[PDB]
Amino acid sequence: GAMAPSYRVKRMDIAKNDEECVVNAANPRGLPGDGVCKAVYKKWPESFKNSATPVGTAKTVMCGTYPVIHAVGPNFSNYTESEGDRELAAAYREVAKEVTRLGVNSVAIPLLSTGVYSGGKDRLTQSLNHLFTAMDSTDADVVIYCRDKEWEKKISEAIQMRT
Ligand SMILES: [Cl-]
Ligand SMILES: [Cl-]
Ligand SMILES: [Cl-]
Repeated sequence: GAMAPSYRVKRMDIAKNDEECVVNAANPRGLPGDGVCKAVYKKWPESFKNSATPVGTAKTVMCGTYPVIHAVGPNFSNYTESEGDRELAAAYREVAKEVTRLGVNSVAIPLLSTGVYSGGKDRLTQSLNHLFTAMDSTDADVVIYCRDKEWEKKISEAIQMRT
């Protein structure tokens, strides 16, 4: 575990993270995809061997000794708000199980279902709150990655609010 488990946020490509493992915002089919998933495919392509997994689940595949946790959030274009919210919560609970199983002291994590799976809605708060619900009982240092300047400020404010 980390000596004083923390949350932090950085605005940069998660493929350049400084953590002991990475969470991919994966598709269910283990395809290269777009956005975070394509960056992860370019950096750790070996981790996409048998990475397909259903919505609401996470599947870890090692790239050398570096763990890539493929977490599949719902596409809100296809799910109802209610069923999508349940699958998004579930994907983050499966990430917390994997992070714990791996025994890492730190993890790089994107906000699931906030990009092309958002169904055209702002889901910063919804996705971040499910991230906290899952990860608060873990003792890994969590570093959240984002690309937008306004999102960086809002994520940082939300972390600081809990102290
Ligand atoms: Cl960058
Ligand atoms: Cl997404
Ligand atoms: Cl972002």
